[PDB]
Amino acid sequence: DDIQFQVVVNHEEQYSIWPEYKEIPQGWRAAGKSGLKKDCLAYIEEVWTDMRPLSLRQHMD
Repeated sequence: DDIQFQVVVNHEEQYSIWPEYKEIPQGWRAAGKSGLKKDCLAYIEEVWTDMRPLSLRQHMD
């Protein structure tokens, strides 16, 4: 850690980390957490508990 990351989320409500210094790629947006890698990873673990893509949840539920 020395690099600030942002947690990013796509339209399927899947999460990744992305360096703050880079432009967020098309199809992704800020998910509401910036920080060191470990803190971003902790956040994703906290919030991503149903790992089915959103469209799969919609089809199954």
